[PDB]
Amino acid sequence: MKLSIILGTRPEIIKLSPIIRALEKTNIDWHIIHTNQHYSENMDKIFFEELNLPNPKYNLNIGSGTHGEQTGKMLIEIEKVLLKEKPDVVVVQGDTNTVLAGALVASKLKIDVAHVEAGLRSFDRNMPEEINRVLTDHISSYLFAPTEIAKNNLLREGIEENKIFVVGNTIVDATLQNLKIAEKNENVRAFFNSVVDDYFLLTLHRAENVDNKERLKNIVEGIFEIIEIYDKAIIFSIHPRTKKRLKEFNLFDKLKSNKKIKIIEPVGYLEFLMLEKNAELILTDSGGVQEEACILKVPCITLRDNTERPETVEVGANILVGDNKEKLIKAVEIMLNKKRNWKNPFGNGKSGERIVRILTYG
Amino acid sequence: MKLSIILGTRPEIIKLSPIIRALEKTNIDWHIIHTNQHYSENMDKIFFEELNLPNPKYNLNIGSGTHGEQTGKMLIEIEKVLLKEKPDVVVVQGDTNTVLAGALVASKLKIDVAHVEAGLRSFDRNMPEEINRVLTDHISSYLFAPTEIAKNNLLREGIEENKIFVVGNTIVDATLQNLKIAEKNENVRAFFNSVVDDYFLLTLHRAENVDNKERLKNIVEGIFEIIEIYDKAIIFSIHPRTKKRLKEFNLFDKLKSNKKIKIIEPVGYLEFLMLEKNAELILTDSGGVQEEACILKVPCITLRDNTERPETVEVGANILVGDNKEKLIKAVEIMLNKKRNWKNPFGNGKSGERIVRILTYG
Ligand SMILES: CC(=O)N[C@H]1[C@@H](OP(=O)(O)OP(=O)(O)OC[C@H]2O[C@@H](n3ccc(=O)[nH]c3=O)[C@H](O)[C@@H]2O)O[C@H](CO)[C@@H](O)[C@@H]1O
Ligand SMILES: CC(=O)N[C@H]1[C@@H](OP(=O)(O)OP(=O)(O)OC[C@H]2O[C@@H](n3ccc(=O)[nH]c3=O)[C@H](O)[C@@H]2O)O[C@H](CO)[C@@H](O)[C@@H]1O
Ligand SMILES: O=c1ccn([C@@H]2O[C@H](COP(=O)(O)OP(=O)(O)O)[C@@H](O)[C@H]2O)c(=O)[nH]1
Ligand SMILES: O=c1ccn([C@@H]2O[C@H](COP(=O)(O)OP(=O)(O)O)[C@@H](O)[C@H]2O)c(=O)[nH]1
Repeated sequence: MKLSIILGTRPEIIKLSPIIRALEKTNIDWHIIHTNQHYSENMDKIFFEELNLPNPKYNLNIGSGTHGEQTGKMLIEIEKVLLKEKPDVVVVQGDTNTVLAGALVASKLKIDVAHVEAGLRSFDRNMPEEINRVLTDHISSYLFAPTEIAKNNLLREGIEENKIFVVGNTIVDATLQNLKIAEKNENVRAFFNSVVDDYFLLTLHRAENVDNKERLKNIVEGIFEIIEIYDKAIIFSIHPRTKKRLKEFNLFDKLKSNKKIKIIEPVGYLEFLMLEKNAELILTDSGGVQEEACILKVPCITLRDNTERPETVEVGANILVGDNKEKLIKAVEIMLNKKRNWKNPFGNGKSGERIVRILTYG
Repeated sequence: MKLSIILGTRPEIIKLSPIIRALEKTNIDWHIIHTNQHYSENMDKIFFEELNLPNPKYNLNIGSGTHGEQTGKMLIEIEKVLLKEKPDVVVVQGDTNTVLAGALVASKLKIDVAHVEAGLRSFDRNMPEEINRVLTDHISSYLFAPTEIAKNNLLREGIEENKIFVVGNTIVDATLQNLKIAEKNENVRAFFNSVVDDYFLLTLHRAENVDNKERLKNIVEGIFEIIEIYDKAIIFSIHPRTKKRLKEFNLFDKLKSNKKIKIIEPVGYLEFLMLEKNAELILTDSGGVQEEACILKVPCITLRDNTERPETVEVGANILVGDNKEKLIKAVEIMLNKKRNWKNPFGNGKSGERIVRILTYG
């Protein structure tokens, strides 16, 4: 009858864009509820613009806070909307606090929850993302798993097979809908040329990496060392959480002092795809960037002790180095010489359309 | 270092009482956070009094509301307390919204959660209690399962065996600590004699039974019919949710008009144990009452389509009849002739002490 998409953050907007593209080709009555978990223009507005997405019908203006504060406000405010609008399906993507809050509200209202990117596991169930995803999976009526590994994760937790659909990851659709747009846009090319030929691309924002000063210090030390050993320039797109933490721990001024590191504010998706595509290698703790690196055939080094997309490591596209600078140094050598051929485990880029078809039929 | 018990409702207070008794015999620094989900004196204060429990250190005064509103306020307010007090273990009992909120706050703060009465499943994961219990189990560090069935439920959902302890149900301790107290107290005996020799005892409050008018009507019809067929008096302890719904659906005046039904306001635990012990049979949709009926060797008829304590049906103590008056009529005949011998699957009444020992050692 009626579908509500609930989203809050940069990666959700990007990964829901192919679902929105598919919904636009149907007669389905649907709208977006934005929690405004993310609110800075370069974390939010820019994606609605570049991805040609409609304005949310509801903006809850929750923003930042501690987990209980933020999630609690979300339960209160999302419920007010769902009690009024009464959709019969709620769609949430991924593993943010917005996802959990949307699913929890819907489940108690007896509204079917469709979870896009279901079944991913790092088995670091101490991570807030792992908590969010596990809990959401257990109250979902449709579990859209990106891979057979994810499906098997769900089966091992006793979830009924008829709820699970292996549809690929919508990030393939997004990277495939937008890379050629980025490549053929003169403004995007001009941005790229203003910022950049040999470089490593870095993003870092996991709570467990940037909220912990000695882990953050270790990673910064590691980056300084990569630069000296390999004589490589680094382009660092800096998440606002990470900027705040770097300043809190007095590490920010040391990065800006390093003339081989170019620090840039968060950029739009088209701009970022260009930075990824052209990087000699990608260093990250982002979930989506691990996937994009794999899709774009650019070697990835993941600054985490584990990942919830192990298929990237399994196919040879990615290597985990955590906090450890020696592991990081060795990984750079390995990946610098790595042939950029590997399988893509995440599907053929029509996941959004498949998800909408499944929800249409039920 | 420090333990926080978080509770909100009548059944939690009763089932946590043996844990409190055990904690009092130790040097552990512990206190109670009360969400005040329940607040009426006969749902709350009376249990703190009769069970000789200390005043909560914190009262959050959340009270009633819809699920998102109530749970959301709980996340906000519980987090404020836990950020200040910083316990290293949080104990929650059962499956109420208070349990889920406490566990969710603690999990994101990286505080170990101990779940008392873990692993129970009705597999009606559309029930709010089933949602609460499943989600809580998946973020718990200690899972205190009452039976091997419950342990197996947890294992089937992929939970690590080293987190699971089959300790029995603390309701055995409570029924065993308090029945002899009730029996030897003159005021309790006087209450019993004022209210009551042959009767059936009824309680009914599941959301799915009392919020749904035609289900509630069906059950009331069923009770009227039992009375006529078996010529039996009914004592009905009426939960405040149920009173509100009966009046909303214009069924309350019909019950009060039935001279074979004695409607009583909710009573204290000592008083209720006496009513249970002396009933010819018990009719209920309560979780705790199903257990107590089994423990007290009084036949039980459960007005639900399923139960999360199937061991009571398995040992012959209980039968499910749902909404169906014909099933109810047949069940009364069966249970009226049932020999009051069966196994007790819920342990030997020292679960509270075992739980505290486990938390002490880790
Ligand atoms: C618990 C949770 O849901 N975490 C998600 C959140 O992390 P993220 O780190 O963004 O978590 P928050 O939404 O809590 O924001 C953290 C901090 O970043 C700053 N801030 C955030 C948003 C903004 O528009 N402007 C701003 O300045 C604030 O200082 C804020 O306190 O989004 C990430 C995407 O980028 C996801 O990978 C994370 O899974
Ligand atoms: C979702 C949830 O956590 N449900 C639990 C809650 O149900 P319960 O039915 O009590 O659920 P609520 O706490 O939401 O209260 C429901 C209604 O009962 C009335 N009311 C409630 C409490 C009170 O002290 N006074 C009062 O009058 C109010 O009208 C209120 O709106 O407690 C029961 C114990 O009895 C448990 O079996 C349920 O699992
Ligand atoms: O300056 C940037 C950095 C990242 N991204 C995109 O952000 C997404 C990933 O989001 P994020 O790293 O914030 O979160 P995570 O995937 O770890 O949840 C990917 O699709 C990136 O292409 C972007 O558009 N601009
Ligand atoms: O008038 C009453 C009715 C019940 N109880 C006790 O309430 C507990 C069960 O709580 P409830 O039925 O409200 O909730 P549930 O067990 O279904 O969560 C049992 O221990 C009962 O003995 C009580 O003390 N007085």
